[PDB]
Amino acid sequence: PVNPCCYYPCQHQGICVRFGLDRYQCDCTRTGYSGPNCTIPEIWTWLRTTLRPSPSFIHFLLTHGRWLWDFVNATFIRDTLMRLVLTVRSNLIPSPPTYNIAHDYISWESFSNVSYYTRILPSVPRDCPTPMGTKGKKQLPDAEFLSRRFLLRRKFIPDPQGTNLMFAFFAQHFTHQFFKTSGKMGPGFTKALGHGVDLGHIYGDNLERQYQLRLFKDGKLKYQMLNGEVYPPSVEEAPVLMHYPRGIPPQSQMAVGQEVFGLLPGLMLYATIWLREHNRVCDLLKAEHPTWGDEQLFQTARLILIGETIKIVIEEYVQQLSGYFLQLKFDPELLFGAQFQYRNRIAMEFNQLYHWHPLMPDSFRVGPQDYSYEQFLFNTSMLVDYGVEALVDAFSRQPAGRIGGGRNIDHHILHVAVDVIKESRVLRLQPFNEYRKRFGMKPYTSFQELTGEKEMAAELEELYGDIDALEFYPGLLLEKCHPNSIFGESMIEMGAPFSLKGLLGNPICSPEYWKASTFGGEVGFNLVKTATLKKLVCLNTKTCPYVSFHVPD
Amino acid sequence: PVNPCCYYPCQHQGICVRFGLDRYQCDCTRTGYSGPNCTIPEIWTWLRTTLRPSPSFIHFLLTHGRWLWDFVNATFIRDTLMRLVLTVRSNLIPSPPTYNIAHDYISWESFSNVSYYTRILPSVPRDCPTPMGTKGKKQLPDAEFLSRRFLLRRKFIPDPQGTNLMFAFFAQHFTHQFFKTSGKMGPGFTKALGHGVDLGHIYGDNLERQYQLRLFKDGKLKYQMLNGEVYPPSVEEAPVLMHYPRGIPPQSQMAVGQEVFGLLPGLMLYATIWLREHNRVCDLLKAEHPTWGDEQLFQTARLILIGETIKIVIEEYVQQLSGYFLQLKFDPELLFGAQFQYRNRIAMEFNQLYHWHPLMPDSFRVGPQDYSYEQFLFNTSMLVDYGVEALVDAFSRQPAGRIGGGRNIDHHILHVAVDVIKESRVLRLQPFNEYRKRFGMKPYTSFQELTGEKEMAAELEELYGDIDALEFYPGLLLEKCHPNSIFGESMIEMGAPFSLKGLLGNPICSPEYWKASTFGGEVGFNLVKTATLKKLVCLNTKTCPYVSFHVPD
Ligand SMILES: *[C@@H]1O[C@H](CO)[C@@H](O[C@@H]2O[C@H](CO)[C@@H](O[C@@H]3O[C@H](CO[C@@H]4O[C@H](CO)[C@@H](O)[C@H](O[C@H]5O[C@H](CO)[C@@H](O)[C@H](O)[C@@H]5O)[C@@H]4O)[C@@H](O)[C@H](O)[C@@H]3O)[C@H](O)[C@H]2NC(C)=O)[C@H](O)[C@H]1NC(C)=O
Ligand SMILES: *[C@@H]1O[C@H](CO)[C@@H](O[C@@H]2O[C@H](CO)[C@@H](O[C@@H]3O[C@H](CO[C@@H]4O[C@H](CO)[C@@H](O)[C@H](O[C@H]5O[C@H](CO)[C@@H](O)[C@H](O)[C@@H]5O)[C@@H]4O)[C@@H](O)[C@H](O)[C@@H]3O)[C@H](O)[C@H]2NC(C)=O)[C@H](O)[C@H]1NC(C)=O
Ligand code: COH
Ligand code: COH
Ligand SMILES: *[C@@H]1O[C@H](CO)[C@@H](O[C@@H]2O[C@H](CO)[C@@H](O)[C@H](O)[C@H]2NC(C)=O)[C@H](O)[C@H]1NC(C)=O
Ligand SMILES: *[C@@H]1O[C@H](CO)[C@@H](O[C@@H]2O[C@H](CO)[C@@H](O)[C@H](O)[C@H]2NC(C)=O)[C@H](O)[C@H]1NC(C)=O
Ligand SMILES: *[C@@H]1O[C@H](CO)[C@@H](O[C@H]2O[C@H](CO)[C@@H](O)[C@H](O)[C@H]2NC(C)=O)[C@H](O)[C@H]1NC(C)=O
Ligand SMILES: *[C@@H]1O[C@H](CO)[C@@H](O[C@H]2O[C@H](CO)[C@@H](O)[C@H](O)[C@H]2NC(C)=O)[C@H](O)[C@H]1NC(C)=O
Ligand SMILES: CCCCC/C=C\C/C=C\CCCCCCCC(=O)O
Ligand SMILES: CCCCC/C=C\C/C=C\CCCCCCCC(=O)O
Ligand SMILES: CCCCCCCCO[C@@H]1O[C@H](CO)[C@@H](O)[C@H](O)[C@H]1O
Ligand SMILES: CCCCCCCCO[C@@H]1O[C@H](CO)[C@@H](O)[C@H](O)[C@H]1O
Ligand SMILES: CCCCCCCCO[C@@H]1O[C@H](CO)[C@@H](O)[C@H](O)[C@H]1O
Ligand SMILES: CCCCCCCCO[C@@H]1O[C@H](CO)[C@@H](O)[C@H](O)[C@H]1O
Ligand SMILES: OC[C@H]1O[C@@H](O)[C@H](O)[C@@H](O)[C@@H]1O
Ligand SMILES: OC[C@H]1O[C@@H](O)[C@H](O)[C@@H](O)[C@@H]1O
Repeated sequence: PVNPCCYYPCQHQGICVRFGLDRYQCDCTRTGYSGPNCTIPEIWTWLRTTLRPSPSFIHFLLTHGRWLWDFVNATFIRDTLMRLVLTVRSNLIPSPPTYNIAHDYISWESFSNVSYYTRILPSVPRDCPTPMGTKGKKQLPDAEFLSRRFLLRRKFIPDPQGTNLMFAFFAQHFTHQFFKTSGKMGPGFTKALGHGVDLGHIYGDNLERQYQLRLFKDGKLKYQMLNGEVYPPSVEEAPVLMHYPRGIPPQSQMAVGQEVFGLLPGLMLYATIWLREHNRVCDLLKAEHPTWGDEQLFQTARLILIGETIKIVIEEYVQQLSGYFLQLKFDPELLFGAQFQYRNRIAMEFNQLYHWHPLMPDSFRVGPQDYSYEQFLFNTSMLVDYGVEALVDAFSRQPAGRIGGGRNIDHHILHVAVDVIKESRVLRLQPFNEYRKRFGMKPYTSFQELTGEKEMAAELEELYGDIDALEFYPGLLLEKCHPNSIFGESMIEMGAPFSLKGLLGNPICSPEYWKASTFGGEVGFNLVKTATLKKLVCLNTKTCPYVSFHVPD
Repeated sequence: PVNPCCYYPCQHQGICVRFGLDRYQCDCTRTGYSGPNCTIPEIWTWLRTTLRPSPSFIHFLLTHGRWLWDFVNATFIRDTLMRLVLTVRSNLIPSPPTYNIAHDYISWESFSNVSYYTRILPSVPRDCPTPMGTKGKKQLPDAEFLSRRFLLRRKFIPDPQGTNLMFAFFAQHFTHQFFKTSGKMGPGFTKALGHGVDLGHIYGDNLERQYQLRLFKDGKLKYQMLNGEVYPPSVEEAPVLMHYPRGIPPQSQMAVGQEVFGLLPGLMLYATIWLREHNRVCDLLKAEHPTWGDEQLFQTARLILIGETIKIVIEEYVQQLSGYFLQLKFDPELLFGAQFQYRNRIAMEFNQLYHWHPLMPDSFRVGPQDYSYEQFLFNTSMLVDYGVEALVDAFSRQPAGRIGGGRNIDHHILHVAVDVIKESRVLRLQPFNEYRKRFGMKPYTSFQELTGEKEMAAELEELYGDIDALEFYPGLLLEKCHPNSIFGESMIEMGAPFSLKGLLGNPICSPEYWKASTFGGEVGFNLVKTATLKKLVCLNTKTCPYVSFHVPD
């Protein structure tokens, strides 16, 4: 007897539950609807859903009124929107968290075992007809094929939005503090507990590793002068795990906090920048608090980075991405009047979704030189040869690639893409259209509609046989982008919620923590309140190069 | 130069912070006050603090209007108060949590290292003149002396409030799921992570131990028929740690979830009762969901106990304790309109405070027999010899001891008391009066005032030299009780906040979780909504004995 929940009869976030041998029931509790499948709108929901404009429309206003916006920007109407932006977006992420790779239901285990990534939608029942549930073919497209055929870059397509490489890496770096899938435990698990912006990719993810990195003096971190400039320490001083290739594990084999940060200069660059910051903070703190110990100078300075980070990530990172005229803003107080849980738990869908590998170029331009992946990957001196000033200047100038539209992932890393598709299936993530709903959108009625064109569209149907069958990662990357956008609708509408629920759900953002005493002094609080990419750099370098999340000119 | 924060210059929860070599500053942020030490009430605080009646007064109304209360009880005015009761009481507990045994400031470490118990007030600076800070003698009273002289029971003083032993144990049992100080790590640390009502004293506190206890079939737990009645399994089947004395580790050496539950029949009794429940729940669930696996039948049934527990603990446990005419009530929805964090973290002060050892009798009456501690402690067959029905009936009839008033802890366990006093000092908990403030009360101006009498009072002063110097545990137990109360003012006013913040801050209490689907079915939800002590027993026994949290007649 077919598992009814295989059809996903419940609507609007109604919980599907098997009763007896062949029946089911939806728990439409607090879903705003009632009825067998949560299909009958309560008096207000009805009002709500009739007056609610399309997401497509909002993205429009947000990206057009270049006069009305400068006005809105200069007035309170700004925080109003920001506050609105937040609350509404974050309301879509269950918290306390729901299910994981092991439980398609609420459980104490799911709640407390920080190891499991968490999922938004349950998984595709292990007993459903098709791999996606009801519709599709008894076999999903060969992921190796799908990759090359639709995600493989032909000619490099740059981000119309002007994004650069200085951004591309910051992105990669930044995301690796919460995305750390444990190979040992397998997909659906993570080493990066904490699940947020704890910078456990600087201070490592365990107390020891931290201690191995901590110079237990002046709250500072270990480091080593090369060329007269500051850099991270090598394992010989910072005796901690890494993944540098078997070759020269002594010198140039720097310790950082994120195991894999030796594998690319980009990551290491930032690693250096932050470390040089932390210690910089300590120098400031210690002058304000001579009577202070080490443990303090450390923890306090930490929080000052968990702040600075959350600030730049919002008023600069997401700003660029958005393409909004509305000037996003980070002010924890905007939620002090709302019902918000200051707690996060990274999800698998969020993980998948953030696989923006196509941002990567073809080669890497550094002034006149032009390193190829071979010269770049695992290189180990570019950083010290060239220098932060110079390297940053070089990334802040080379365009990054459009993330959506399809076919723009360089071939070298195209393997990642395939794995995600393979992993997803292991994870048993519901179909693209299913996630469209859960994130307040309408399911696409055809590939022709999904993709703005007709070619891929037609061929994809030939493959999945039914648009519903379509999968998560592929749909996201193969969806048509908003005009001149770095990517399409589904990315923003599924990303921002995960993205903000996580940014603001950081304890330091709570009323309890958001005090100038938590950053010991007013000086600390300001560093947080006035952080900038331009300052995260030029305040830790000899000279001030060009740095931004977008190309100049 | 004396560490200024040694005087506790900041008021109303203002954070004290050292600046330079000899100065300090208070962070009166969101404290309702402003000024050098948070001593100048904002316009409303002033209104608030002038119109706010004394706690002594409230306890009065709550304990007198036996007509107006039956009326309030029969109307909505009930939930209004309940909601009021909650929110206000819970607002006094910082969340996300603040400090721990290692940090007297906010830190990422403090936030995430679930191992550290957390503290409400920072600790007494390791560089202050007196052990308590400013006032007192360079040496605290000899804890062994203090014990015998003021906490040692002379003549057994029963709880005027009518409390019985059926309650005394439930209490002990129940509290040991969140109070588990790790001897290895020392004071200020805990094995019981989760920090709440997760029943990790039934299902143990680690996945393995759980699995060793789990009968991986029908979601049920292992057990063994003795006399035809159900009991927990012995290590031989449930190969898990315990602490039964080196003697007969095979039979009668039952596994439970809480290492130390073999050490007293009382604890084991309850252990049996709950287990017999869980499996009982499973039987109900499995009939409603034949198509269900084991992992589910398990987790679901669990939550149904995390519910039932939180229900009884509130509408019966705290009810008895309170002595209120207001009929306390458990309905998670009452907070769905408030700003509440569904997260808890047990504190050291809460731990200390809950050391209600004087509830314990002199001997233990069981029908005509009358076991003494020697026959009772570590006994190992009383339970199976006598039986749940009978044993419960026997506890529900023997009075428990008044908790406050001083001098009423039986001699056998009087050692615990001394340790707490010794531990506290290791912990460096601020003075009694200091905690009085933090919990919205006025500091006592004399021992004569603390204690309703004159004898102890006079002698205690001779000891501490200054009422301020007075300590936490002693003050709590030596404070005069409200007339006919089981204990005094400070206990309720410091306990309820910790107690409720914890009860309601349970994830299952959130809007997200509080659905009938989380307890799979309506049947589950009702078991939670209608749990009773009388039912936790008589629905898992052959006959229905006398059971209540208070003596009959
Ligand atoms: C978060 O959640 C993950 C799980 O999803 C946790 O990691 C996993 O943890 C489990 C259990 O700790 C582990 O178990 C695997 O299952 C094997 C099966 O074990 C056998 O079958 C039962 C189960 O107990 C027993 O009856 C068997 O008999 C044994 O009984 C004796 C009693 O002392 C044993 O001493 C003797 O060995 C005997 O055989 C037997 O145990 C288990 O044996 C095997 O070790 C295996 O590991 C998973 O492998 C863990 N790993 C993962 C990623 O799944 C993780 O710990 C959780 N995080 C936290 C912090 O809680
Ligand atoms: C919650 O918080 C508690 C701490 O409050 C955690 O438990 C404690 O964890 C610490 C660190 O893991 C542990 O450390 C103790 O300190 C000893 C000092 O170590 C030496 O001094 C420094 C510190 O790293 C090093 O420079 C020394 O040199 C070493 O460097 C080599 C590098 O590989 C080493 O291999 C070699 O040994 C060399 O000596 C040296 O390490 C430490 O050595 C000792 O082991 C000791 O344990 C505490 O003891 C832990 N226990 C407690 C209760 O305090 C707990 O883990 C946290 N919980 C979680 C989950 O995070
Ligand atoms: C938007 C962020 C971002 C960027 C710019 C990026 C850029 C690059 C890059 C360019 C120099 C290379 C060679 C790689 C190479 C890899 N990446 Co990423 N990755 C990124 C986010 C991720 C994530 C997320 C994972 C999955 C594992 C995890 O961390 O949980 C990942 C995994 C991988 C893996 C392991 C297998 C797999 O999961 O498919 C390889 C190899 N990569 N990555
Ligand atoms: C109100 C609950 C309660 C009760 C009724 C109770 C009843 C009894 C009892 C009567 C039969 C005996 C013989 C003991 C004996 C002990 N108890 Co308690 N204890 C209780 C709550 C605690 C707590 C809390 C601790 C501290 C350790 C922990 O669990 O964190 C404790 C600790 C102890 C210790 C270890 C040393 C110490 O911390 O002082 C002994 C021995 N006991 N206890
Ligand atoms: C790693 O990067 C360095 C640059 O820091 C590479 O060396 C440069 O190579 C180019 C041509 O490939 C020369 O024209 C530059 O003069 C070199 N820089 C210097 C002074 O060394 C190096 O080849 C890279 N190694 C790898 C792994 O390919
Ligand atoms: C443990 O408890 C049992 C009761 O279950 C004790 O045995 C009883 O002892 C009394 C007198 O002490 C006798 O009058 C009862 O008849 C006994 N019950 C039976 C039938 O065994 C036993 O003595 C206790 N053991 C310890 C540790 O003292
Ligand atoms: C609720 O969801 C079910 C599940 O798809 C809907 O479908 C069932 O009933 C339909 C009405 O005739 C049939 O077309 C389907 O065969 C049948 N399928 C299943 C899985 O039971 C049901 O109609 C929905 N009800 C509402 C209110 O739309
Ligand atoms: C704020 O707290 C300090 C700390 O006790 C108060 O005391 C300081 O100033 C007093 C005023 O003369 C002196 O009596 C104390 O010697 C001095 N002690 C310290 C620790 O500095 C201070 O007066 C308080 N201010 C207010 C507004 O009451
Ligand atoms: C969990 C830590 C933070 C993780 C997220 C960080 C960056 C996320 C990347 C992209 C987010 C969505 C992109 C579009 C933003 C739209 C903003 C809005 O319209 O609201
Ligand atoms: C953390 C899990 C729950 C821990 C607490 C359980 C029981 C606590 C014991 C006593 C609490 C305070 C006693 C007085 C109650 C007054 C109620 C009120 O006036 O508000
Ligand atoms: C026009 C923008 C007004 C201020 C922000 C309103 C909320 C924006 O945020 C998001 O907008 C999406 C539409 O694109 C909706 O689908 C989301 O539910 C909503 O949270
Ligand atoms: C500010 C102008 C646009 C506002 C309308 C955004 C659409 C409302 O957003 C909806 O809010 C519900 C909250 O009850 C969520 O449960 C829904 O999933 C979400 O789509
Ligand atoms: C008279 C009771 C009215 C309904 C409950 C009001 C809040 C009760 O709760 C508590 O009462 C104490 C007084 O004893 C106060 O000190 C606490 O701050 C308050 O939270
Ligand atoms: C319902 C009748 C009694 C209500 C008055 C209770 C006294 C108010 O309670 C106060 O509330 C503050 C919230 O801003 C807390 O910070 C204080 O610590 C607390 O004592
Ligand atoms: O994208 C769909 C369209 O929705 C409409 O509401 C807007 O006016 C258009 O600007 C937008 O392109
Ligand atoms: O306890 C102090 C006293 O406070 C007064 O407000 C009440 O009317 C008394 O009943 C109470 O005993």
